[PDB]
Amino acid sequence: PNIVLFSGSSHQDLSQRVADRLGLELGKVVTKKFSNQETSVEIGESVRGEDVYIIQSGCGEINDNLMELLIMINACKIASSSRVTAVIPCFPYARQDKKDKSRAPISAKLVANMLSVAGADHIITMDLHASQIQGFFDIPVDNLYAEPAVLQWIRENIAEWKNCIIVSPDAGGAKRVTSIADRLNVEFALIHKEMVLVGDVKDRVAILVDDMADTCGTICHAADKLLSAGATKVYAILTHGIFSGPAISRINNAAFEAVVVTNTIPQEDKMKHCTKIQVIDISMILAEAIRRTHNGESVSYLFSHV
Amino acid sequence: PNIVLFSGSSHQDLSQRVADRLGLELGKVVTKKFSNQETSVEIGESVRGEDVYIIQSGCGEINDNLMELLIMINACKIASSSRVTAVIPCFPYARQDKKDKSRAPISAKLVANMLSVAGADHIITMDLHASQIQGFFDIPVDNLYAEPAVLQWIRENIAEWKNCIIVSPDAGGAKRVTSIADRLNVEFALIHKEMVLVGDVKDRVAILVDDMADTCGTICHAADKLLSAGATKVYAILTHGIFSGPAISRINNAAFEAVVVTNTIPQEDKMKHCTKIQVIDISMILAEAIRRTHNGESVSYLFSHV
Amino acid sequence: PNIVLFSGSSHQDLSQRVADRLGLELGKVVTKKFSNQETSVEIGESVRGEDVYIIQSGCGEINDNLMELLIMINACKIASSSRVTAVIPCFPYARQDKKDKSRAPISAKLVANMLSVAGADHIITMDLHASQIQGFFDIPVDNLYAEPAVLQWIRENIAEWKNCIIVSPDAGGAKRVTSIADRLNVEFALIHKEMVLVGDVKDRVAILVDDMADTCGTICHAADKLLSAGATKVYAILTHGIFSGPAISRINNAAFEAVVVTNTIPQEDKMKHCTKIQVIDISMILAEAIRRTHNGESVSYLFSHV
Amino acid sequence: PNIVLFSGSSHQDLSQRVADRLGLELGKVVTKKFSNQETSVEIGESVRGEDVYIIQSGCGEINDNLMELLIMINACKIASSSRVTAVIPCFPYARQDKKDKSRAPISAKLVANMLSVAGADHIITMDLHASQIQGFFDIPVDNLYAEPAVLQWIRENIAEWKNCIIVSPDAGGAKRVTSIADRLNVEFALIHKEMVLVGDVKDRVAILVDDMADTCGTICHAADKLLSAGATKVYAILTHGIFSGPAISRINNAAFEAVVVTNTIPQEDKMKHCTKIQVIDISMILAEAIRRTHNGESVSYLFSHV
Amino acid sequence: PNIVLFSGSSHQDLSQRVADRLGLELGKVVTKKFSNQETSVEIGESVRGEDVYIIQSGCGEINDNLMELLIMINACKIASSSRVTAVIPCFPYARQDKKDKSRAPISAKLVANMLSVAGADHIITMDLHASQIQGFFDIPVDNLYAEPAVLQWIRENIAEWKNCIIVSPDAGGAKRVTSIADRLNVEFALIHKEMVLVGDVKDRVAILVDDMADTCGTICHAADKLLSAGATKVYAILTHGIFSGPAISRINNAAFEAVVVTNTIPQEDKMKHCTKIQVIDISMILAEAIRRTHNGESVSYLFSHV
Amino acid sequence: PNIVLFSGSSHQDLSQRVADRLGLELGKVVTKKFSNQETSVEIGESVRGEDVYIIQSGCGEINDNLMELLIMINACKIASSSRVTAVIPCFPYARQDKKDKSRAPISAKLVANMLSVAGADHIITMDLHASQIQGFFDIPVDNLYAEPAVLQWIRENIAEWKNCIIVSPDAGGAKRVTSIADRLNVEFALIHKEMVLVGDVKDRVAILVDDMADTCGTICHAADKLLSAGATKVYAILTHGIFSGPAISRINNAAFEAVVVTNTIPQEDKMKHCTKIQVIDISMILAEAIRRTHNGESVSYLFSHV
Ligand SMILES: Nc1ncnc2c1ncn2[C@@H]1O[C@H](COP(=O)(O)OP(=O)(O)O)[C@@H](O)[C@H]1O
Ligand SMILES: Nc1ncnc2c1ncn2[C@@H]1O[C@H](COP(=O)(O)OP(=O)(O)O)[C@@H](O)[C@H]1O
Ligand SMILES: Nc1ncnc2c1ncn2[C@@H]1O[C@H](COP(=O)(O)OP(=O)(O)O)[C@@H](O)[C@H]1O
Ligand SMILES: Nc1ncnc2c1ncn2[C@@H]1O[C@H](COP(=O)(O)OP(=O)(O)O)[C@@H](O)[C@H]1O
Ligand SMILES: Nc1ncnc2c1ncn2[C@@H]1O[C@H](COP(=O)(O)OP(=O)(O)O)[C@@H](O)[C@H]1O
Ligand SMILES: Nc1ncnc2c1ncn2[C@@H]1O[C@H](COP(=O)(O)OP(=O)(O)O)[C@@H](O)[C@H]1O
Ligand SMILES: Nc1ncnc2c1ncn2[C@@H]1O[C@H](COP(=O)(O)OP(=O)(O)O)[C@@H](O)[C@H]1O
Ligand SMILES: [Mg+2]
Ligand SMILES: [Mg+2]
Ligand SMILES: [Mg+2]
Ligand SMILES: [Mg+2]
Ligand SMILES: [Mg+2]
Ligand SMILES: [Mg+2]
Repeated sequence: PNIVLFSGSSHQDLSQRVADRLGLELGKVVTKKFSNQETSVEIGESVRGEDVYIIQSGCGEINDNLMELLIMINACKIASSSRVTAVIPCFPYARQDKKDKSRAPISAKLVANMLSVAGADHIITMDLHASQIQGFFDIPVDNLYAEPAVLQWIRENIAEWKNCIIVSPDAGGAKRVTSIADRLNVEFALIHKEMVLVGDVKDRVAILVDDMADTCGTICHAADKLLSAGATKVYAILTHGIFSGPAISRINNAAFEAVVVTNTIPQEDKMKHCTKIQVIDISMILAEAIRRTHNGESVSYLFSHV
Repeated sequence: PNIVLFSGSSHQDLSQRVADRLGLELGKVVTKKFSNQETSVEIGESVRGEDVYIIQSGCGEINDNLMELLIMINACKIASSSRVTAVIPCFPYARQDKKDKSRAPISAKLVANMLSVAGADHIITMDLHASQIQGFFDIPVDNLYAEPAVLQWIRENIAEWKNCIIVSPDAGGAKRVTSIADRLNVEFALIHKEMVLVGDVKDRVAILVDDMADTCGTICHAADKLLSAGATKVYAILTHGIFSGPAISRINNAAFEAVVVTNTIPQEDKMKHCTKIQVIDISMILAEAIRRTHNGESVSYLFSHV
Repeated sequence: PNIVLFSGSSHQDLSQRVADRLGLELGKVVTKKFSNQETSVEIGESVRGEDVYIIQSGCGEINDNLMELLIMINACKIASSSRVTAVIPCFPYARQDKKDKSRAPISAKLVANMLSVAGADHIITMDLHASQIQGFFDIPVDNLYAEPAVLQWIRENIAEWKNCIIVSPDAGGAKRVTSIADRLNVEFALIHKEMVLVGDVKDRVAILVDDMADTCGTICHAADKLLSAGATKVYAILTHGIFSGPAISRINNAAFEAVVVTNTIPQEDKMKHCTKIQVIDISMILAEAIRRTHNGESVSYLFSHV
Repeated sequence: PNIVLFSGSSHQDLSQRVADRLGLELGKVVTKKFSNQETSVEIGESVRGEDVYIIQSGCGEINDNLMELLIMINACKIASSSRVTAVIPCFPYARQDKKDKSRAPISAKLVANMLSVAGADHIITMDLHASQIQGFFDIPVDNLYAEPAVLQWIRENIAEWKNCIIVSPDAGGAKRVTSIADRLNVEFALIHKEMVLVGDVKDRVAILVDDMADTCGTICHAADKLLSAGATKVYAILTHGIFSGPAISRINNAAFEAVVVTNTIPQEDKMKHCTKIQVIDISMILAEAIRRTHNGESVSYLFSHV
Repeated sequence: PNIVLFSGSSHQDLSQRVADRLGLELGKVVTKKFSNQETSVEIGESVRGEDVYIIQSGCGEINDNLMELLIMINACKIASSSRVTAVIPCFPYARQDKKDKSRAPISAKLVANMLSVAGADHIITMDLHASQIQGFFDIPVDNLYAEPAVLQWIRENIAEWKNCIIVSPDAGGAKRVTSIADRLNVEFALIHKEMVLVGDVKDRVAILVDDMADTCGTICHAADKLLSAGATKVYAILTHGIFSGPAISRINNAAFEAVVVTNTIPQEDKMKHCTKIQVIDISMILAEAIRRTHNGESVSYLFSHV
Repeated sequence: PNIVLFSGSSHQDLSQRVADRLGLELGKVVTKKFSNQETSVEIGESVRGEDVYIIQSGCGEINDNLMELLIMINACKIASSSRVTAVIPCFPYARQDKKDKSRAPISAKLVANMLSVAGADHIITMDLHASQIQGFFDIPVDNLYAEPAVLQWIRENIAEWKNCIIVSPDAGGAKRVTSIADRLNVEFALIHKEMVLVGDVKDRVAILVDDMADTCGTICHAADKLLSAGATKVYAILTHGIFSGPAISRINNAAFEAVVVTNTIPQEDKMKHCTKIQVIDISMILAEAIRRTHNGESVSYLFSHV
C-alpha cells in the first residue's frame, strides 16, 4: 500500500510539517460544516488499498473535531482502505480515566470504543495522561515520549542545568519528574496542595515539569511557592499546552523565566499574547513513527535517541 | 424499576413538559463544559436498578449535544441501571443515510453504532428522515408519527381544507403527501427541481407538507411556483424546523399564510423573529410512548388516535 | 491473490457470462441436496489465499438459495481464503426494510447479519429496493445502477423518446422517474392508488419505469389508466423481473408495447410464455465491478458511462 | 413474564399437544409465503415483556422452516420480549458438525451462529447427533434424552426383553447401545460396514437402536445381516424418523418386527404408508422442560424418571 | 433472585467471614484437580435465576486460581443464573497494566477480557494497583478502599500519630501518601531509588504506606534509609501482603516496629514465621458491598465511613 | 511475511525438531515466572509484519502453560504481527466438551474463547479428543492425524500384523479401531466396562488402540481381560501419552508387549522409569503443516501419505 496522509480541521500546521518530513503531499479532503452545524467530510481521492493516516489533535472544539475524526475513519474504512491509523498528538477526554466519584463516567474509554467501531486499526499518540489508556483499546497503541526533546531544550537553553532542581507541581507527577532528574543527575522536589514543598529549592534554578497546563491555576501557584522558598528563577516545561480560560492572563502576570510547550496543540495564536511561551518541535518524532509503522520497522528505536 | 427522567442541555422545555404529563420530576444531572470545552456530566441521584430515560434532541450544536448524550448513556450503564432509553425527537445525521458518492460516509450508521457501544437498549424517535434507520440498530427503535397532530391542525385552522391540495416540495416526499391526502380525501400535487409542477393547484388553497426545513430553500421556491400557478394562499407544515442560516429571512420575505412546526426543536427563539411560525405540541405523544414502554403496554395503540 | 469465481444454483447463465468477460473459468463447486432436502456444498479446488467471488441471486426458491450462499461463504472463510465477496444481483428480503407494523420483522437486516457471520467482507449488488440497505452492513457494499443501460435502450428502441413521458406506477418510485426524465430532458407523471394520475400523458408515448415487478398487479393497472388517459402506446422498463404468480398471464393479456428487464433474474423461461418480454444484458457491469474491486481501481468510474 | 407459546409451519400437532400439557393456547401467528416464495411472519399479539417459546422442528423443507424460525425469533426480539427460547426437537444440519474433508463446511456451527444473531437466549432440543453442538453455542442449550421412553417401550411391548440383545448399526452408535444394554442388564453387539457383526445374536431377539433413520439404507442391511446371523426377530428403535427418499419402500420390503420412532418429526403420513411404523410420544418431556425453564426449576430432574 | 455465595480454593477463611456477616451459608461447590492437573469444578446446587457471587483472590498459585475463577463463572452462566459477580480482593496481573517495553504484554487487559467472555457481569475488587483497570472492562467495576481501616489502625495503635510522618517508598506511591497525610493533618515524605529522601523524618515516627509488598525489597531498603536519616521508629502499612520469596527473611531481619496488612491474601501461615506481621480485617467492607449490590443500594455510602 | 517460530516452556524438544525440519532458528523469547508465580513473557525480536507460530502443548502444569500461551499470543498481536498461529499438539481441557451433568462446565469451549480473544487467527492441533472442537472456534482449525504413522509402526514392528486383531478399550473408541482395521484388512474387537469383550481375540496378537492414556485405569484392565480371553500378546498404541498418577506403576506391572506413543507430550522422563514405552516421532507432520500453511499450499495432501 501507499501512505495517504490526511489532515483534519485542527492543527493544520503540524500536518504540513509531517508531510514535509515524509516527503509527500497531504490528501485531498474537504472538511466543512453544514447549515445546522453538522460535520461534512468529502474525501477527494481514492483510498482503496492504501495505508491511510489521519492527523487530528484533541484541541479547539473538542467535540467538533472528535466527530470529524470518526467520520473520516469510517469513510476510509467503507471506501475499502487497507489500514486506517489515527494519529492523535493530544488525546481527548484523557483526564476522565477512572471512576472515583458516585456516577462519574469514564470518557476516555468511551472515546476508545468510538474509535474502535469507526474502524481504526492503529493509534499513534504522544504523552498520554495515563499510560493505561493503551489498555482501553484492543488494537496497537503507540505512546511516544517528548522527554528526549525536553532534555535537549534544558541542556542548550538553561546554562545552570548541571546544578538545578526539578519540581513537580502535583503529587501525581512525581513519576515524570524523577525520571527526568536521573537523566540529568540532579535533585528533585515536589509540591502538593491542601501549598507544601518538599525539597531544597533555595538559591538554585528550579524547573517545573508537568504533562499539560489547561488553565495554569497550578504551576502559577507553584511558581509563587518556589520564589517564596528561595529559588532564583523558575522555568515551566510542559507537553500539551491548552492555555484555556484565564491561562494566558496568569502567565503574563507570573514570574516564569519561560514557558515551554510542544507542537501537539496550536501555539501560534497564544504566542502573540504571551512572550514567555516557547515551542518545541515534535513533527520529527511523529513523522518517524508514521514512517516506521508503514515500513514495518522498530518503533522502539525512537525510545533511544532524539 | 422506576422511571428516571433525565434532560440534556438541548431543548430543556420539552423535557419539563414530558415530566408533567408523566407526573414526575426530572432527575438531578448537571451538564456543563470544562475550560477546554469538554463535556462534563454529573448525575446527582442513584440510577441503580432503574429505567433511565434521557431526552436529547439533535438540534443547536449537534456534536456537543451528541457527545453529551453518549456520556450520559455510558455513565448510567456503568452505574448499574436496569435499562437506558435514548429519547431523541430529532435524529442527528439522519440525512447521511446512504453512500451515493465516491467516498461518502454514512453518518447515520456511525451515530447508530456509537449509541450501541455507549449502552443504550431502546431508542424512541419521531419522524425519521428515512424509516430504514430503524435497521441501523440491533435494538428496538420506536418511530413515532406527527401526522395525526398535523391532520388535526389542518381540520381546525384551514377552513377550506375540504377542497384543498397537498403539495410535495420534493420528489422524495411523495410518500408523506399521498398518505395525508388519502386521509383527507383531497387531491395532491408534486414539485420537482431541475422547477416543475404537476397538479391542478389553480384557484385552490395549497398546503406544502414536508418532514424538515433546514434553510427553507425548497419551501420558498415551491411557494413562488405555487403562487405563480394559480393557488390563492400557501401553507407550510413541517415536523422538524431547524431554521438555520438565512431560513428566517426567507420566511419573513415570503408569502406563506403560516409556517407550522412541532416541539422536536426549540422554536421559542425563532418565533420572536418570525410571526408566520406556529408550533404543534408533541409532548403528549412522547410522554405516552415513555409511559407505555415502561409499563409494557402496546405502543401500536398510538398509531390509531391522536 | 487470484480471482476465484464461484456460481450458485441460481442463475447459472449470468455466472458464465461474467466469467467470459473476466476471461476465466468458473470454480469447481458441486451443489446438490441431500435426501432430507439439506443443502450440500462441495468446493473442488483450493481457495487458500484467494479473492473468492460468489454469484448468487435472490430468485427462484429464495430460502434454499440463501442457505446455499451462506454455506459457500462459510466454507471459503474456514478454508483460509483471503477475501470473500458475495455478488448478489437481486437482494433477498429487500422489501422488508423497516418496521411499520405491530410486530413486523426487518428481514433485510436479518439477511444482512447472516452474511456478516458467515464471513463475507464485501457485497456487490445492483439497484437495491432501498439504498439504505447499504447501512445494514458494517462492510463495504456496492450498489450498481442499471439506469445507464435503461437510458441506452430507450434512445435506440423508442423513436419518439424525444417527446415521451416517464410514468411512476407508485408514489415511492418518483425518485427513479425524476432522475431519468432530467437525463432525457422530457416530462414525467405519477400514478397513485387509493387510481389517480398527475401529468399530461394525452397523445404521448408513456413509459412506465419501476425497480421491480413481482406479480405485475401494478403497471398492469397503471397501463389501463394510461391508455384511458390519452396515451397512445405504453412501455414498461423494470430492473428485477420476478414475474411470479399470475404475472405472465397479466402481461400476456395487457396492452404493453414491450416489457423490458435485466439479467438479475433468469428470464429464459419467462420469455417463452410471453413475447412482450425483452432482456437487457448487465453482465458487463457486474464483470467490471468484480474486475475493479480485485485490482483496486475506482468503481466510481462505472457511474459516468455505460 | 408469561409463557407465550408459538408454533411454526412444521409439526403443528406436537405444538398443540405441548400447549395442552402446559394448559394454555398457542399464540396468534400467521406464517405464509409471498408470491416469490419469501417467508411471511405476522405475530398477532403483544410479546412485550414475555417469555416467548417457539417450537420449530428441522423437518420437511429444512431451509424454509429455518428461515421461518430465524424471522420469528428476530421479530420477537425487536418487539421487546423478555426472553426468546427456540424449542427444536430435531436440529437441522446436525450431521455436518466437523471438517473431515478438503473444503467441507461445518453447517451446524453456521446454524448456531444464525440462531445466536437472530436473538435466541435458550435452546431446547432432544437427542442431538453430537452432544458438542451444545458447545457450538454461547447460550444455555438443553439436550433432552428419549432413552427413558425407549426403555419403557421395550419393557412393555417386547416380551423377551430380559434375554434379548441390542445391536448398533454403526461403529459410532456404540455409546447409546452400551448405555441401554447396561440399563437393561442385557448383552450387546455392533455392526460395521466395509457387513461385519461382533456379537452372539444367534437364536435371540435382536433390537437395532440408532438415533435417526434418513433413508434406511442402514438398519435394513443390518436387519438382513442379523436375520442371516441367527436372530429370530429384529426390532428397530429410532429417535428422529425422517424417512426420506426410498426409506418407506425399504421398510415395507424388510423383515422388521416393528419400526419405532418419536414425535420429533411428523409421522402421520409415513404411518399411512407403513404398518410397521410406531410412534412414541415425547410431548410430555418437552412440556415439562418448558415448564421448568419458565419457573426456574431443575431440568436435571427430568434425567431421573420418565 | 437470591444471593448464592461461592468460594474458590484461594482464601477460604475470608469467604467464611463474609458469609457470616451476610448471614448465609456458602454454596456447595467442590473444586479439586484431575490427575493431569486440570481444574475440576462441581457445583452442587441450582444457581438457576440466582445472584451468584464468587470470591477468588489473586494469591497462591495465580494461574490455577485464575482458571478456577473462569470455570466457575462460565459454569454458572450456562446454568442459567441471573447475574454473576466476581469478588476479587487482589486482582491478578495488576502490575502489567501498560506497554512501556518493546513487546511487553498488557496482562491486566487479557485477564479483563477472559473474565468478560466467561460471562461475568460485575467485578468487586479492593485497592487496584492502577485505578484505570476499571476502564479495562465494559462492565461495572467496584474499587473499594482499605484506607478508612488503615486510618483507624494508626489512630488506635500509634500514640505519636499526631506528630508523625507518612513516607512513600516509591515515586509512584505519592498519591496514596498525600491523601493519608491530609486526612491526619500531618507531614509527608518520599523515597526514590536510583536511595534519596525528601522530608524531615528526624526525631519522629515514620510510617511507610504502600499498596502491596511482594518480595519486600522495597520498604526494607526504605526503612534502612529512614533509620539512618534520624527517624525514631518505622512502621509499614500495606494493603496486599504477598510476601513471596525472601520477603519474610527480610522482615524478620529488619527494624520495623510492625508490618500491617489486610485480609485480601491469606496471612495465617506468614504470621507463624514473623511476629511483626499484623492483619486488618476487611471482611466487613466486602460483605457490605456484596449486600448493597444485591439490594440495589448506594455503594458510594461505603466511601464516607468505616 | 516471514515465519517466526516461538516455543513455550512445555515440550522444548519438539519445537527444536520442528525448527530443524523448517530449516530455521527458534525465536528469541524468555519465559520465566515472577516471585508471586505470575507468567513473565519477554520477546526479544520484532514480530512486526511476521507470520508468528507458537508451539505449546497441553502437558505438565496445564494452567501455567495455558496462561503462558495466551500471554504470548496477545503480546504478538499488539506488537503488530501479521498472523498468529497456535500450534497445540495436545489440546487442554479436551475431555470436557459437553454438558452431561447438572452444572458441568464446558471447559473446551472456554479455552477456545480465550484463544480467540487473545488474538489467534489459526489453530494447528493433532488428534482432538472430539473432532467437533473444530466448531468451537470461528477460525480455521487444523486437525492432523497420527494414524498414518501408527499404521507404519505396526507393519514394521509387529510381524503377525497380517493376522492380528484391533481392540478398542471403550465404547467411544470404536470409530478409531474400525478405520484402522479396514486399512489393514484385519478383524476388530471392543471392550466395555460396567469388563465385557466382543470379538475373537483367542490365539492371536491383540492391539489396543486409543487416543490417550492418563492414568491407565483403562488399558491395563483391558489387557488383563485380553490375556484371560486367549490372546497371545497385547500391544498398546496411543497418541497422547500423559502417564499421570500411578500410570507408570501400572504399565511396569502389566503384560504389555510394548506401549507406543507420539511426541505430543514429553516422554523422555517417562522412558527412564518404563522400558515398555516407545515413541513415534511426529515432528515431520507438524513441520509440514506449518510449512504449507505459510506457503498457501494444500494441507489436505498430508491426509494421503506419511
Ligand atoms: N477537560 C478537563 N478540564 C478540567 N478538568 C477535567 C477535564 N477532564 C476531566 N477533568 C477532571 O479533572 C480531574 C483530574 O484529576 P487528576 O489530577 O488527574 O487526579 P489524579 O492526579 O489522582 O489522576 C478528574 O477527576 C476529572 O473529573
Ligand atoms: N522505553 C521504551 N522502549 C521501547 N518501547 C516503549 C518504551 N516506552 C514505551 N514503549 C512502547 O513500546 C512500543 C514498542 O513498539 P513495537 O511496535 O512493539 O516495537 P517493535 O517494532 O520492535 O515490535 C511502542 O509503541 C511504545 O508505545
Ligand atoms: N401504523 C403503525 N401501526 C403500528 N405500529 C407501527 C405503525 N407504524 C410504525 N409502527 C412501529 O411498530 C412498533 C410497534 O411497537 P411494539 O412494541 O412492537 O408493539 P407491541 O407493544 O404491540 O409489541 C412501533 O415501535 C412503531 O415504530
Ligand atoms: N453516482 C455515483 N458516483 C459515484 N459513486 C456512487 C454513485 N452512486 C453510488 N455510488 C457508490 O459509491 C461507491 C464508490 O466506490 P468506492 O470504492 O468508494 O470508490 P473509490 O474506488 O474511488 O474509493 C460505490 O460502491 C457506489 O455504491
Ligand atoms: N444425566 C443428566 N443429568 C443431568 N443433566 C444432564 C444429564 N444429561 C445431560 N444433562 C444436561 O444438564 C443440564 C442441566 O440443566 P440445568 O439448568 O443446569 O439444571 P439446574 O436447573 O439444576 O441448574 C440439562 O440442560 C441437560 O442438557
Ligand atoms: N470517594 C468515593 N465516593 C464515591 N464513589 C467512589 C469513591 N471512590 C471511588 N468511587 C467509585 O464510585 C462507585 C460508586 O458506585 P455506584 O454503584 O455508582 O453508586 P450508586 O449506587 O450511588 O450509583 C464505586 O464503585 C467506586 O468504585
Ligand atoms: N482425510 C482428510 N482429507 C482432507 N482433509 C481432511 C481429512 N481429514 C480432516 N481434514 C481436514 O481438512 C482440512 C483441509 O485443510 P484446507 O486448508 O481446507 O486444505 P486446502 O488447502 O486444500 O483448502 C484440514 O485442516 C483437516 O482438518
Ligand atoms: Mg489523572
Ligand atoms: Mg434522504
Ligand atoms: Mg419499500
Ligand atoms: Mg456424525
Ligand atoms: Mg504500576
Ligand atoms: Mg469424550
